[PDB]
Amino acid sequence: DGYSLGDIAVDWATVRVVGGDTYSLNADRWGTLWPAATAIPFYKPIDGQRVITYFNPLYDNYEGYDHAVKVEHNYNVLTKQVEDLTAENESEFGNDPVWVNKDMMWIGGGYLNVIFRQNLKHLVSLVRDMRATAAEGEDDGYIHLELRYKTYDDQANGAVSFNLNSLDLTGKKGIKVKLNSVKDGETEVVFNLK
Amino acid sequence: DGYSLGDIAVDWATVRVVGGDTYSLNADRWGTLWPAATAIPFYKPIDGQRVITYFNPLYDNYEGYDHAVKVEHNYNVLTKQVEDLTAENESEFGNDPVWVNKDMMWIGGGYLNVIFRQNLKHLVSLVRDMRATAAEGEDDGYIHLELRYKTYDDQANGAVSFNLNSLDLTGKKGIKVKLNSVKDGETEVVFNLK
Repeated sequence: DGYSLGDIAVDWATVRVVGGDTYSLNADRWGTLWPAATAIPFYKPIDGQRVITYFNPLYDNYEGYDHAVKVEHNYNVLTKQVEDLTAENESEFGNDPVWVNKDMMWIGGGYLNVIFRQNLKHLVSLVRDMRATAAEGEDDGYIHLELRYKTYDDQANGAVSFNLNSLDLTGKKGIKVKLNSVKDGETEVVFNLK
Repeated sequence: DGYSLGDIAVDWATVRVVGGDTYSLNADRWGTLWPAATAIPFYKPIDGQRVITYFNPLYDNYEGYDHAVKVEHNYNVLTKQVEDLTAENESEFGNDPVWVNKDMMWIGGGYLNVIFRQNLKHLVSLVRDMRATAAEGEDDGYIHLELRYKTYDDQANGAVSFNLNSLDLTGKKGIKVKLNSVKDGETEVVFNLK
């Protein structure tokens, strides 16, 4: 391609472990990234860990990988599943009013990616009401999830990635995510799929 | 805050020119950024230019700015308005089937931000049908836009930012954006606002 050695790029990715301490990154937009070089040789990879990865792209189609790069930073992102909300845990997740305009939420690489302002004592969850009462998805064609934030002893920050591959999107128009906005109360966000 | 000199961060931002070659960045998530230092002293700022900015955060609440930082890179992003589609220009914008899963679109800092895979001979537009026939927004409460891509002499790449402040969101549920997907044909994307 047209790359320079000075150039930097970023993406969110999933770490794939090759052999002991050798790893590749499966990036949402850039695809698979082989670390031909690195500024962090003592980085300990965990299979399935989501990260924000900063890297200098070098080549394309390198030994079965979409790109070879020099990794500069791998900031670990909290990696979680969609959790079923039941009678047993209905009160466990909280619902603090937390969302502002500088928060950002999107679907990439099979995950719901969330960043509250910056990555630089709380519980953040993505839940699905499976209780007897919940017939909301029934009669609209969307999967209904809710993002829940909870504080302990008192301004939200951080980043999280929720694996969405536990859901069945067959005959579904998409996914809906309910947010508790600080100013606007409960609001909906609609993700049409395909 | 808890920053290191080794740390890097990224955001999308709007350049604000202070005096000749001195500038600040108005970042979608991080807020206003003062360049206390830089790795690009010969960078020529243009007021209103949108950029992807890479920077090392240093301080908070520095002289009226939300942060002081060292700027590392400012990759210029194509910056455009929402264009009214009329009888005069109906055929001017094209509609190539272009969208894939590795493309990404979101609203940040008053702009519709689009990146086709990577920033590393085409026309990309965000248009609004103002022709006599268009009564689609009438009777659903959303503003209806369409993202249009066009090639000349034959795989989409790049990044663009569309200013949305020309639109009136009063009594509106949000904005809808129509995409031409390669696999799925015309598809809708829904942005609920507030």
